[PDB]
Amino acid sequence: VNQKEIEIAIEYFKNYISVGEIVATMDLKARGISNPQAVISKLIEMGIIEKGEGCYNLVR
Repeated sequence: VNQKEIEIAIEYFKNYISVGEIVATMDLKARGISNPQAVISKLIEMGIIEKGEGCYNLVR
């Protein structure tokens, strides 16, 4: 996973806070991330976000 893409995704979730999975995928693709699922999964590992039921939430 590319580090610039990680930073792009972190800034996205910092702004949106709680995002449905399909929206997040489309929005990250628009921001130039060809494989958002890999970047999302990395952010979950890092503890930046966590998954609900089809939603991603920024950890406070």
